[PDB]
Amino acid sequence: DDAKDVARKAWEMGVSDPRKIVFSAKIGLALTIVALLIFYQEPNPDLSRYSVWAILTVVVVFEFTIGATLSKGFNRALGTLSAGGLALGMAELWEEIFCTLSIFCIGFLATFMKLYPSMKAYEYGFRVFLLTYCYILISGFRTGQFIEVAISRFLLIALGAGVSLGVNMFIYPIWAGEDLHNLVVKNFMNVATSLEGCVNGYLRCLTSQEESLMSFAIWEPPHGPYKSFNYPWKNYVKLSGALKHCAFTVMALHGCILSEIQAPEERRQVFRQELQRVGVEGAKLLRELGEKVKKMEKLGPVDLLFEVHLAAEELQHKIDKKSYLLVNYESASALSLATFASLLIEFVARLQNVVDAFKELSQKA
Amino acid sequence: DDAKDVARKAWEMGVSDPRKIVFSAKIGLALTIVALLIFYQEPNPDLSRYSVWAILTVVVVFEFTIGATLSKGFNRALGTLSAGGLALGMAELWEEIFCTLSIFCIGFLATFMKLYPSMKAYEYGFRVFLLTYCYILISGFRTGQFIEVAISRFLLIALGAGVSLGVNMFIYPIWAGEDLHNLVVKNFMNVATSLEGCVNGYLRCLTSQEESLMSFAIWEPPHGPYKSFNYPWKNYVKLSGALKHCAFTVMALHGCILSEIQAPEERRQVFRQELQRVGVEGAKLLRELGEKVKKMEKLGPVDLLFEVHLAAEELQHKIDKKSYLLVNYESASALSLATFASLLIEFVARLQNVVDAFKELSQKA
Ligand SMILES: CCCCCCCCCCCC(=O)OC[C@H](COP(=O)([O-])O)OC(=O)CCCCCCCCCCC
Ligand SMILES: CCCCCCCCCCCC(=O)OC[C@H](COP(=O)([O-])O)OC(=O)CCCCCCCCCCC
Repeated sequence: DDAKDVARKAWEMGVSDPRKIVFSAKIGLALTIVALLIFYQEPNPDLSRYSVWAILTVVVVFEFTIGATLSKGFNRALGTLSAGGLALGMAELWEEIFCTLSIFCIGFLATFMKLYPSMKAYEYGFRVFLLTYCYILISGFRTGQFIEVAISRFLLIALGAGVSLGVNMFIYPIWAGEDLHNLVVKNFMNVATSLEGCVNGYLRCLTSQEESLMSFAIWEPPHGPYKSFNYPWKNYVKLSGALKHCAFTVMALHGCILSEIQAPEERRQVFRQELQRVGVEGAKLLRELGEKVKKMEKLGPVDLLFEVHLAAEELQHKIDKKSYLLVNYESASALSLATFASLLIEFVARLQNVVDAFKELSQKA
Repeated sequence: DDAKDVARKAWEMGVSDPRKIVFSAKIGLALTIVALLIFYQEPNPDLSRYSVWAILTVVVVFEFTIGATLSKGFNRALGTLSAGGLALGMAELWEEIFCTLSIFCIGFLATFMKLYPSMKAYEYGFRVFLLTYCYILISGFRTGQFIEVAISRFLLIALGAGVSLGVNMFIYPIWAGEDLHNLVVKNFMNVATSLEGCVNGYLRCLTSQEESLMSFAIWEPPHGPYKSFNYPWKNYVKLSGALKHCAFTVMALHGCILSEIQAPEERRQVFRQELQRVGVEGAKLLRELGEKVKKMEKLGPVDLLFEVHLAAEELQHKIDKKSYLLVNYESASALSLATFASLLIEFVARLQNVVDAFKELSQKA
């Protein structure tokens, strides 16, 4: 019952988003290739009980997006070497006291530098730095059994990363650039539906996830339609804030939807028809820009503000001749409708920055 | 230069927040005790090159808050056993094909169940389940060298967790309940400062982080002032949303601060004095509730709405006799001030739910 229903919902999510099955199958295939290689090409126990670092490196350095693998791994690459670099300094350097004090001070400094301000996301390298240094110190005591146990833990962790890179980079690439288009376009549609729902309701009564993907996207090679290196992936994040202004405005509109001083609807149903036209014509420019961005038409947004500007102006010179319903429990309701409509003209006025911010991007791209 | 300045800023942050130094020192002490114990009580190499699981368990199962350690570890506890539980089923169970198909299907199902909906936070147990099963399968091939290499990797990982629990639970406990008070009180003050800044500006011209802590807090024992088990840690999160309503309102106020249709200030400086009194008297009830929550006075919020209600009503019957500035480029500005003031009365009206939601909590506590 519950299991079947959950599986069904997951199935619709998977067919809607086919990346889930592909990514899971890719991880499965990488684990199978590593296990098969170990169990076939090494039946001779030169080393067959200390290779659990290959499975671990495969399961840890493999992520959803290609930019993630390349850029996040490079953080781990310098992170492992930095701890190793100081390790050689403190391996050659009466012995046990120095060992303990070093292993305590280095951990202290690493932890303090990892709990600092806005890097609470650049943190895997510091865990790497702690673990590498602790690993070297818990085992390097001998200098006779050093290399034999040390390189048997580096070669196998390197030839798990090689495969986890090749398989991920040459089977269904999940390029971070495309997901940026998917996020920047879905925003337009969902905001448009939000405005439509906002305006429909008074008459009905009887950049964290967008700039992180930019950091990933600066490392992925020019795929197909992204022509040259250093593609201007700086204006996709600047268009998002331009829309986020209007997102705040429509959020205020919804806060007006669910207010506690709502108007006496019989009174509101006098100025009741022009709002719908303003909303309908405002949704159109917002859907058309999304359509322009999705296929990336290099023809330009030529003067789309016309209909919405005319609608806004006609709304402006309609609130004014019929201003008898807005001014003089009872008094508070009157100004509410004025606050109600005064936001929408602000939406149209703010809609202009979006057009400029997309015209500059369509030229810079 | 840069290093000294960064260190200084970190020093002020640390003296302001002494938990950073304490937590880092505690991790350092745990690493030192583990390393000292290994290097002193085991100079005899029964096993001294395979205990790197003690250092790892210490560095991974140790977190900031006590509730984190106990509850997150329990997720790991059943996570490791669940994979181990099926492992015995698929160890007794012609051999290699079954091995590969099992290690692929189990990984597939675990990954799919980990990339599901709103658990993107309950995910460490699934990594644990993958790693345990892969570990067992990459090594259990022998059944003669099984136990010797297996228990030498369980005893040491258990007696790193024992110390990482004891040290964290009996040296400067960082109880999750107290941080809930700190977050629920800081909110009142910062929102009050936000309102004060909002109202000061038109005349100046010439629950993700609160409900997660609740889940942690349900596992920590009754410390001191929290009397009995099953303390009502359900109303601290319900008061936060009651304040979040007004947070949305003041966010709309700030959106009005930075609008593009701002009023011609010479015109606004006519109805200019009562807003300041309304804001000042509204900040007071908002600071006093924070003071009531901070020390948790069991005396009750007895009729604090009086001053703010009177201020709101006097504002109401002031917009109305002077309504000549609000109605009839020029027309749009007029209704702006009406939207301006119509929000504030909504703030006072919404302020009532907060008092009820805190009166019920002060009785239930
Ligand atoms: C060159 C490019 C490398 C690209 C990526 C290579 C590694 C990627 C790191 C991903 C996670 C990882 O491998 O862990 C580092 C391990 C210890 O971690 P764990 O296995 O305990 O989780 O620590 C170790 O593997 C031990 C190795 C320490 C010896 C390595 C340095 C030897 C001297 C190098 C100087 C050039
Ligand atoms: C009992 C309460 C325990 C409380 C916590 C104990 C462990 C806490 C887990 C924290 C992380 C951890 O230990 O990793 C699990 C390891 C493999 O992980 P890693 O060392 O590769 O990172 O996997 C292993 O350690 C291998 C152990 C597998 C044998 C354990 C099960 C044996 C049969 C148990 C049945 C009762």
